[PDB]
Amino acid sequence: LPEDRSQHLGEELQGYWDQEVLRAEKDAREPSLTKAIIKCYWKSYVVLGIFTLIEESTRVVQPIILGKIIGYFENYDPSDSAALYEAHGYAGVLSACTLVLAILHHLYFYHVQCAGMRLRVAMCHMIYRKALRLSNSAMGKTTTGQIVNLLSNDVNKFDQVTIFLHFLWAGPLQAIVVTALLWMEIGISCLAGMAVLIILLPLQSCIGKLFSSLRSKTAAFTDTRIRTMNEVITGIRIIKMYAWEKSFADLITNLRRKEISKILRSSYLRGMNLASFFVASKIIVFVTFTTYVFLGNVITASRVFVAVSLYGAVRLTVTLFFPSAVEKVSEAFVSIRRIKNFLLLDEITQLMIVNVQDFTAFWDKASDTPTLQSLSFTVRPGELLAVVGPVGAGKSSLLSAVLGELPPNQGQVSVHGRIAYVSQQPWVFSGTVRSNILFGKKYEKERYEKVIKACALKKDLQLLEDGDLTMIGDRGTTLSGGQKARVNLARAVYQDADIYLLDDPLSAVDAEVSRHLFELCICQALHEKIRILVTHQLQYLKAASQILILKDGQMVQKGKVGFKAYKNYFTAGAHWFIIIFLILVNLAAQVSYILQDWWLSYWANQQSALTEKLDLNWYLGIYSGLTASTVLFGIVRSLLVFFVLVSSSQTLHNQMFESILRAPVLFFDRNPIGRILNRFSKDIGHMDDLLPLTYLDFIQTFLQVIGVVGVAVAVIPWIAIPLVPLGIVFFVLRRYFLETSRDVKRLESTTRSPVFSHLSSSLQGLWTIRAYKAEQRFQELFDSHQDLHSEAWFLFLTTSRWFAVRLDAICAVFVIVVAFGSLILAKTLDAGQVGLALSYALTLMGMFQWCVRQSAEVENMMISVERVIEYTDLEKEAPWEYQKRPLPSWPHEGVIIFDNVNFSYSLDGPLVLKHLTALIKSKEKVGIVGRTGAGKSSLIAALFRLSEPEGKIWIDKILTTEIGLHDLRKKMSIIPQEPVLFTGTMRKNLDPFNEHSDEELWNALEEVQLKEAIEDLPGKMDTELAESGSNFSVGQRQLVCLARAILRKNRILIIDEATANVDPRTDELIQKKIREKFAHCTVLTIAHRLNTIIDSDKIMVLDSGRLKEYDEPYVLLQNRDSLFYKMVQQLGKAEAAALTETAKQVYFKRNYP
Repeated sequence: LPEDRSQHLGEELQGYWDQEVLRAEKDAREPSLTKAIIKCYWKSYVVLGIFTLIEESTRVVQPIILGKIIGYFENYDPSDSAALYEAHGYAGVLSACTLVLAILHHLYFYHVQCAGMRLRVAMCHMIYRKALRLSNSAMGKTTTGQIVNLLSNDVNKFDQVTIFLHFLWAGPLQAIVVTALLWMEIGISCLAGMAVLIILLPLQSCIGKLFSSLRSKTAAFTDTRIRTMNEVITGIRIIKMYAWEKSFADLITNLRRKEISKILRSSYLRGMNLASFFVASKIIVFVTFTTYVFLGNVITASRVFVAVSLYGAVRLTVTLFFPSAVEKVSEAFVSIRRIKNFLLLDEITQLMIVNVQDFTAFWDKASDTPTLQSLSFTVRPGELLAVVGPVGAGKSSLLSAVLGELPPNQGQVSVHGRIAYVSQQPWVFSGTVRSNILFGKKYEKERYEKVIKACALKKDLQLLEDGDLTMIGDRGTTLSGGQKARVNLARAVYQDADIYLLDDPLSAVDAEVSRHLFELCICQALHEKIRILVTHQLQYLKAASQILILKDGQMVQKGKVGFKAYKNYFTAGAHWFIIIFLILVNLAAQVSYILQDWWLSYWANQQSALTEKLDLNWYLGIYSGLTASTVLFGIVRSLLVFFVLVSSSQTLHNQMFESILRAPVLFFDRNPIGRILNRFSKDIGHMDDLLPLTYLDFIQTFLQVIGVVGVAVAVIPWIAIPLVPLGIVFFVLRRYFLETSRDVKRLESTTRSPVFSHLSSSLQGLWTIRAYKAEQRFQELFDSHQDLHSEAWFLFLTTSRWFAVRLDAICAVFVIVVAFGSLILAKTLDAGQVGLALSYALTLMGMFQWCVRQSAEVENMMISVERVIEYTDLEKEAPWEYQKRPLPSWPHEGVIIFDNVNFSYSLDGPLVLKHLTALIKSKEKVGIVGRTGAGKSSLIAALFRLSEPEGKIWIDKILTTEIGLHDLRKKMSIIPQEPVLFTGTMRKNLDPFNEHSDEELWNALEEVQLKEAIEDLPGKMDTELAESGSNFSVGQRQLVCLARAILRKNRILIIDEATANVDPRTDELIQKKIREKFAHCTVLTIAHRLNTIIDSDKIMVLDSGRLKEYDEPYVLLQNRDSLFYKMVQQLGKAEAAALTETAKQVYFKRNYP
């Protein structure tokens, strides 16, 4: 609608803000953004205030009308037909009050949401209007992320605050009025219930502090676990090969033990919070009527149940809404105060020939020296002025000065003509690349085509699939530098400006293209224009008409889930005895809750049957028992639900973690790291923190809903007949709304993000959009994004409002049926039972809506539980230990036989190794050779059985398929291509089983010469490492890998060649260490750098997944037809000469031996 469009709706508030700023200047005081908001929207907040006044009046009138209805029974007389009509009258008014609430909520729900959205949309538009105008100083104080959080976080307070604001007055006032009326019903006793009721607000706030502290404390463990988990998932392939999987299992379980320990305490503490809301009503009424009866008053159905109903009105608003209003309105003023600051940062103050007069400028007046100094120059159309000099000499600052970004400290600049600007860092924004080029000038294909050829983009329009109608991201990330660079030139040309300011734009493209762009675009096409070019191409400099040389700024020259998921989530937590006990505690909580109120109804009726008097020791004693049992089972329920469901989130995490460890490497390939870790972070996070509270709050409310209906059916059993249609209506209605609502809910969630991405993109482009005088066109584009989301949000509002109004309608009908159903059956039932029925029915509205709401949220979050469940079901690698276990001394010799070995990463995948059949003799040194990308390392995956091979692999005649995976994996030793240091201690990275002597560790660390860094580390070997060990170089990590291999003494060594990540001066040193140490080992090495293997005893060549050659390297090189000879020959003549020399020497010596 025209009144809610972003442009119009914000523009008025910008008007009010300017007027407040003008007033504040005249008043010589600071401007207040709150006063600007209030003056703009007070006409809306006043009508919202009236609705709260009316709503709270009817919510207080309802109890007093209920008193009149019950009064019909306390003096019942079947002859008084007049009294029957009068009782029907109040039942009529009670009915109206319930529908008036249903209508007021129906109107109030709409206007409050609109009142909030209007303020949000208006503020966003002002925030953007300001962002386009910030002086370059202010970009130094703020950051794009800090500004974007104004839209993402801080403005999103306001459309919450508009809900609660009027409770800051309606809450206090309603407490007074409800206290005043309770003084009518009860007298002084009302102060007892109110004393408790106010004491709840300090207690609930205090609990909030303990929870916040515990919540803050636990976060450290969570982050510790997730980081450990992330390095686990990332490292899993290497973790598996070292068989360190036991270590991380111990580590994570320790971290998870501690974290759930904190989560249990925090969750119990929060269970006391929800328990309070449950029992609060029952204690308030206990203390009130206990004091009332000690003061000598008799209990009678009218006064008791009118009072009970009045506490229901004030209790919820004083304990729930008003504390929420003080919190959220406080967050409003924090946010408003923050936005007031942003709106008040320094603003740029902009006012054919170009002329410059002798000028000095500071990017910061806090600088001791200028950034441009004494500069004066002039240029006019038909010239090219170059700007030349060192990096940081001021070259780009000159262009900013002609553009007007840098204001003068002295001297002045003046120009006439349209400016064009091209930044050395290109910028491109969400749109078609044609749009990025047209920039919103009128399209002319006939000349645009000339630009597209003139800017040589036509070639790249062949690579763009949709050509120039391919969309480009808001940060250009899908384009390459040379493309987005060429895109900026294409934009600049089409704007067909008069003054071209070019910040070294062509260096992004090759010289031939650059000079093609220079010659056609810069020299010929701009020639009718002013041209100012920073460039380092001296061929262009000499083609320039004149040159300015800069130094130090001075002139040098002017030259849904199924039930099974639910069953699992509870059953996983505890034995079914506790869960059955959980059900009973739940029911016992609710039944004792209702029975407390039934006891007042029973106590009333017994009193009515009556000097003689009732024995308080019986009635008031049992009453105290029913309150106590309500309190006990309310607390126990709360704690016990959190126990079972948090206990379950422990068990499901551990089943999932063991699954992931046991999951084959295929799993970590097919699912990227972040998607796995998302389970352990978001989904486990929901299961621990959010989901158990939501279950507890649902079950708490739901049983009261069933409680309200059950009491009404218990007292007036024919109400069962009116209910069964109403339940079918409810059930059908719920399903239909949940089917259609979920789609519009997502739509609102997606249309929001374009608002923030536009602000982000425009801030990055801030000079170019403002250089092109495009500020207001970008405001139009933001309004387009802004009031696109407004359409989606309105459809969500009306969809939700359509459900809510008729959810209240069936709730209103319920009160009608009880109200008149009581009177139609009046002869059969007695005052206390009507009060019990009606005082409960009056509470159904609100709790019923929240019940349905929380129902949806439970079903929603159960999606995350379902996602962990599947990760408990992942297929597993074969057992870590088979029934057979190898001899304790095996492997004796490390004779490895490949026989028909056939391997694939997946059974459904290609066979990357086939018929692979080779003997590796004990202590034999064998190199593995294969073309890059041949899958050469697939041999490693087969030997460590990361996927089960077909055929037979034997080690000392033990069939590696027929032994436990940890037995096989531990006893070989592997040096990986990329090193990994885990953020344990240095000792952990070397010896996580903690079984090696420290003397061995120091020997290893000496043998790799890394000990110096470990002596530099303060804790010695107990030193903590950095994140990923980043304190060590990538080379030093590879030194550790040697250390690990040195420590893990085994007959069999494998190397994956990438030791050139050590600097050559130490790469070669560890390469020698490998030679010197592992002479005791059978050694395999797979390499690209054939020089590294070349001294092997044999080389295996696998260019295509077959063992094409397996022979002495010299004999291979003597075979001039060998692939290895051809490969070294493909390295080159001197390479082969060097390689053949090495092979000849070692072959001769071994033959001369």
